[PDB]
This record gives sequence, structure tokens and C-alpha cells, in this order.
Amino acid sequence: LKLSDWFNPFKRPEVVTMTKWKAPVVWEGTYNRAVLDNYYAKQKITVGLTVFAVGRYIEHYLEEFLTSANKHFMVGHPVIFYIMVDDVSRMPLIELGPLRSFKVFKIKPEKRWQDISMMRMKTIGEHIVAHIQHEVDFLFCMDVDQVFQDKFGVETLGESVAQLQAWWYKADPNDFTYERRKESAAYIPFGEGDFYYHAAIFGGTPTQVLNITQECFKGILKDKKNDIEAQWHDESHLNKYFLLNKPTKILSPEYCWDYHIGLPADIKLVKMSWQTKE
Ligand SMILES: O=c1ccn([C@@H]2O[C@H](COP(=O)(O)OP(=O)(O)O)[C@@H](O)[C@H]2O)c(=O)[nH]1
Ligand SMILES: [Mn+2]
Ligand SMILES: [Mn+2]
Repeated sequence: LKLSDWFNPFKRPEVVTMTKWKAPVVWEGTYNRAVLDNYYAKQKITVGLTVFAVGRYIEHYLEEFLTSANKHFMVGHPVIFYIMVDDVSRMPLIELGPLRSFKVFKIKPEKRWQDISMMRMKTIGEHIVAHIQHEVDFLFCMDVDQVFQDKFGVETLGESVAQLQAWWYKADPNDFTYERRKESAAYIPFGEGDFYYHAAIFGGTPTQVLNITQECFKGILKDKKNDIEAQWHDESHLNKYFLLNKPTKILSPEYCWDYHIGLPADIKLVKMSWQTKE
């Protein structure tokens, strides 16, 4: 497969379509999903998706997340939803369509919501080693408080995939909300940084996602031993990781849009939107 076979960056000339390290930034209009659908079908790939729903997040977001994912996520390819909840009896078991199946795991609920978010890195890694590495070719790790609005397909696959955060995709790096304290493992000094990635979505092959989660959690543990906590928790760490280990593919803000920003010219077709105003 060649880059030209599926990627046409010139189709969206008003936005960044490729990074300095040659990672394509996938925007609506630049990808050929039909070509990729056929390419991946022939390889018989399976894609996984992890999602955590602890406490009130179960009834507030889980059903809406899964229902939309069933309809829009990697349509036409085998998909396995890995659902981590603290109360399985609470599990809305909706009806899944062709090529969709799931697996539910009961996890321990952390007390602080910040710890719930950060502990996902630990848990995801454990599950990748234990079973995901043997079940899928690519995996996406997502926040539950969002909904798929349109096709989110194979055009998003890659070794390591990062998501451009909706509010800062056009901002100058020094304005990014990176962890700015050198005592933290997530530290990124002013004058450095490529983009501000959203921890709500990231993925790639099981091996790469394992590294992303293992390193982010290591960083999280280190800060805890140094009596400090990154400004934006797992997201600060994720951004530090992607700075040191450049993602091979980046998804435009259309793949994780905040409607509270409105809908500017650059956002042509939203594939997923946030649930909350922050
Ligand atoms: O009480 C909580 C806090 C967090 N989470 C999980 O971790 C994610 C990150 O939390 P959150 O979405 O709240 O962060 P935000 O996007 O607002 O920044 C959620 O999407 C959930 O999957 C959860 O299940 N229950
Ligand atoms: Mn969220
Ligand atoms: Mn954010």
C-alpha cells in the first residue's frame, strides 16, 4: 500500500495535513476509505476498543457510547468492545450489529475521579498483555463521555495514533496546557512540543499502545513518589510520551469535536463529539 493510494492531503489545503516527521494528519476529504476497507479486509484485521465506565459514568454515557460505536466504528470489519466497569450489574447490554462483539470486565473503582482516569493506563496495559495482543491488530482507547456521530473507520489506523485536541489545534505550542513543572515526569519545557493531543482517544497496534500506557503509567507513579501530580493527569503524560515518541498518524479534531466551540470551517464532518461542556 502506498501513501498516495489512500491519502490526498491537497484536498484540505487550509489545515495541517502532515507533520515534519511525515505523519499524516487525517482530515475529512483527504482519505479514501474504500481503498483501505478493501486493503484491510484482505488482511482480515480485527480492531479493539477499550472504554471505562465507573460510577455515574455508566448510566450517563456508556449506552450512548456503545450504541453509536456499534453503528460507526470500523464498519465492515470485526470489532471487539472491551468494557471496563466497576459494577457489571449496571451494564447496559445493547444489541450489537454484524462484526461487533464485546467483553466486559469488572474493575475496582478508584476514589478520586483523577485517579480513575489515570489508572486506565495501568489497566489497559494489563489487558493488552493478557489478551488484547492476541485478539486484535489495532486498538483504540477512548473516553466514554463522547458519542460517534459518523463513520470512524480504517482511515484512522496506524502503528501509533494520536488525537488533536479540539481547542488547541491552531494554537502556538507555548500556549499548550502541557505540564510545565520540571519536577513532573510529564514536563515539557516552553519552546518545545508539536501539538496538544487529547487523551480522550489514542491507539495503534497492541505493542505500541502497550508502550504508550506503560510509559504513561510509569510517569504517573513517579510523580506520585515525588509528591506531585501532572496538571492534566494522564493527558499531560500522554503528551509527553507523544513528544518523545512521535505518533505515526494523527486524527484531525473532526474525530473528537467539542460542539461547544461551535462549528468552524475546518470541521467538515464530525465523526465524534464530546458529551460535556468544560
Ligand atoms: O468518575 C469517573 C471519572 C473518569 N472515568 C473514565 O475516565 C475518563 C476520563 O474522565 P473524564 O472524561 O471525565 O475527563 P474529561 O474529559 O472531562 O476531561 C471517562 O471518559 C471515563 O471513561 C469514569 O469512568 N468515571
Ligand atoms: Mn472525557
Ligand atoms: Mn482535554
